[PDB]
Amino acid sequence: EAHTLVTPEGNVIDIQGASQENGANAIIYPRHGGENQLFFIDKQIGWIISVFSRKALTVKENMHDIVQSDYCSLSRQQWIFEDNPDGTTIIRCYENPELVLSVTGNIDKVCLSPFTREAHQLWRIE
Amino acid sequence: EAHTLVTPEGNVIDIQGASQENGANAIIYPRHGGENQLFFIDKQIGWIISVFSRKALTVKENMHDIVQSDYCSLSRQQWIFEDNPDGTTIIRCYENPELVLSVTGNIDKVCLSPFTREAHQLWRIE
Repeated sequence: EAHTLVTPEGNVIDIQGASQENGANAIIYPRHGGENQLFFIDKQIGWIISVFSRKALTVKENMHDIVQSDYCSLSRQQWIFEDNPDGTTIIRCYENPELVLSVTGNIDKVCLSPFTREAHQLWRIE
Repeated sequence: EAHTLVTPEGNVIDIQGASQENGANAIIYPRHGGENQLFFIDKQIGWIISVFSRKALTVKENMHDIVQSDYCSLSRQQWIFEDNPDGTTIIRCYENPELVLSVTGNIDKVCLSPFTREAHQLWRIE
């Protein structure tokens, strides 16, 4: 079933432009419930797949930028989900689990950053 | 969400040995309901993924043998589902849609075969 990934402010991860193309950015955007803000999650595989494009959230080779791309079982496309008692989830890069799904300074783009329990590193998966 | 793929004789596609490894064979086996006889199907992307191993049904480069393997967005890992009025389904290889999921001579193993509407090319997805 499809999930939305929600920041503390109530905005959500969003595939920019509702693109179906490889390399499209994962951004932060106001909630509208469209399929480019919905994701399938498989904890056994570790993947996070855009419902609209069927492409996987992918860490680029620089280990910071996040895009969607065709899934090819890369460690940079696999995630470890660490649940917290308050219902949030830390989403850790399988290749380097110190690095977790985070947001940029503007809080408008998803990126990878070292875990400091910063507020926007604690995602709500609904 | 999990499906069984059933032959006319009532047997099912089965990942041999309940293996979790790349290269394990897709065989025909009597139904026992275990997870190595269950598959996720995403018609949008086209894959068929073993519930137990989370690996994708894959046509080998020889365009005949069917194994499970890590999904890599290969056309040999994508399928076209053609439904018939009788409730059966022809499962066509995206890379070469004349070739369809079929059974070997002694009803032993899954393979690809040119579509002729032979009885074992008509699957019941349950």
